[PDB]
Amino acid sequence: GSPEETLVIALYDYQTNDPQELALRCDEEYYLLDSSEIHWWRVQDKNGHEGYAPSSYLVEKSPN
Repeated sequence: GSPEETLVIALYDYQTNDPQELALRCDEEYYLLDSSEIHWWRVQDKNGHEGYAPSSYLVEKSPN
């Protein structure tokens, strides 16, 4: 139970001002797309919104 794609949780409320970054909410989670990364982790909201998200300000939820 861990197909490349997974979910993440934003530790802190990180608000952005660009369509490249995705607005994050504390306690909220998102759909992880690019995890192999080295640069910026892509995330997608259940609302169809996507953007970059600091991997440092979140943690892998990993479904059991």
